[PDB]
Amino acid sequence: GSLTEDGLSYKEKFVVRSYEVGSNKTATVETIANLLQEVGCNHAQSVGFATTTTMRKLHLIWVTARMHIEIYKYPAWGDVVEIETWCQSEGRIGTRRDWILKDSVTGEVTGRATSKWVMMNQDTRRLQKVSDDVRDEYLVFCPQEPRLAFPEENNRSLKKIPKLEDPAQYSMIGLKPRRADLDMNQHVNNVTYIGWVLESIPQEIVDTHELQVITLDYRRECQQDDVVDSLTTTTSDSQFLHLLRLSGDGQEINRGTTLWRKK
Amino acid sequence: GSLTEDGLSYKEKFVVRSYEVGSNKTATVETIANLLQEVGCNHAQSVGFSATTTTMRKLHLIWVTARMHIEIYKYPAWGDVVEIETWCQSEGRIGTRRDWILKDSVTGEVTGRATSKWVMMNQDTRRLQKVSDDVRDEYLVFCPQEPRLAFPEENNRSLKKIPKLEDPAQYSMIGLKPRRADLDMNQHVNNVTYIGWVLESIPQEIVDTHELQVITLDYRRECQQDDVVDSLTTTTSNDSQFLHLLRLSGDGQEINRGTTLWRKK
Ligand SMILES: O=C(O)c1ccc(O)c(Cl)c1
Ligand SMILES: O=C(O)c1ccc(O)c(Cl)c1
Repeated sequence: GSLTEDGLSYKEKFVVRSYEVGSNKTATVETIANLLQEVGCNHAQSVGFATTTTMRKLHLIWVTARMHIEIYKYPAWGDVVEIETWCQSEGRIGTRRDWILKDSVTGEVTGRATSKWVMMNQDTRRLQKVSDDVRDEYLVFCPQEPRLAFPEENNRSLKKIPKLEDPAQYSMIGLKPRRADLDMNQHVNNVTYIGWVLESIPQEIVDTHELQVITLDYRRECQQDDVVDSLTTTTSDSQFLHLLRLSGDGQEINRGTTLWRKK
Repeated sequence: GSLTEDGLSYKEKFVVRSYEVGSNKTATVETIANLLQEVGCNHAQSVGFSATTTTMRKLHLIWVTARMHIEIYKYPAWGDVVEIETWCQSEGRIGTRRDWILKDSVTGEVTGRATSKWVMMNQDTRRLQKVSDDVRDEYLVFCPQEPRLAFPEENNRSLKKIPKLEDPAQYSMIGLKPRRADLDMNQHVNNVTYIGWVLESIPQEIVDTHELQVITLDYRRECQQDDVVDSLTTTTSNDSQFLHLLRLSGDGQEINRGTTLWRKK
């Protein structure tokens, strides 16, 4: 992959692997989400990083608060997918990363994504909010005019997600992270939560529908010693409301929505 | 990737990804095992397959892994390019063998090697059967004629007999369940998932002070989506060696047995 001519975005091509595809011989949403993280990490490396010099000094990190993915066409096993990604300042509230997924052969948009990231202290886990010093540092790597993957005035990526009420229609209890679910820093990586949400979707919807939209809120991180319950209720195309909480006390870790289209 | 000049082996290069590396900033053994199956599947596609021969598809027969043996001298770091060469070999009526050689693309040095035993089984009845002549003639044209072993040595680890772990186990990991991400396109539990399940019962202190050098795994029975697995480990030893057992949480039906060798960092 490489930075585009202007140096304000990054593009990478990915050949879809045999083990990255699901039952319908196309890339899973867990595979797409890994590719979005991979192209994001590579964009950061190519511009000198995801923390800045004064972020390392204050022990500050960027953490995902929201992830929103919309897939029109999943790439098949063997196909080449092109992903373009860019960052954008969103005032002192945080930062945004956006993605555009394309078929490398036809040049057609097959998917798009957006994510909200906020600043927190690595040690106390407290939201410190963006400062002017840590704004000019990476503003030089972002387009100045707004560049939104989801431009539309009041789109799905900015919708308020409510809290699922008990009893849930569907559930998947006792979900636990394994060593393969952790990153190089030993934290549960964000893709694991997406798979945990989708575990409570009934197999009949998985077999007759394809996932088109997924919005996820990140409230709290799951530790290696924590256990997760995945809850789902139909609210309708088929639409679901999702909740991830700790098996024990019921502490919320995530909430979300999924939209599914008939095959 | 592509077939080599003689058409008897296949090579592919892989750039190591950010999410494919562990705490050590190097590719996990679960990542290496995925890359070995990826290069194996691509070798099969380049020689006219979609694993099964024309005769195997007629009889509802498939190839299934009976044993996997991996030896890693140096794990590739995040961003490095790894070259993998793979080839198949007939073993008479017993089955086939798939071997791998892993190299650093920059230095050209061998950083790992692997071997695997595969037997023929009826897809429907799950009954093992010896390789017939019509099947053996169809794939021998894609395999080297002279023996080409990834592990040539006269007393190599890939052919060692693995015993059954006795209760009580020293270490354990209870309630392991496969998720939808752990299944392949045919809805079967992915072979790599068993490797991760074995390594779940390794204590965190060995993971932090040692690196995995060798892993031999036997496949006795496949785990279903509705099955629950218990992972058991006992130390049997400068190097640390373990005996592994995977069994169904309920009745205690064996699914796998193995050994791991770990060297100090
Ligand atoms: O194989 C599939 O279609 C598949 C894979 C993963 C997962 O999250 C779901 Cl809901 C389906
Ligand atoms: O991150 C690691 O070190 C790691 C990852 C997977 C795995 O199974 C083991 Cl034992 C260790």
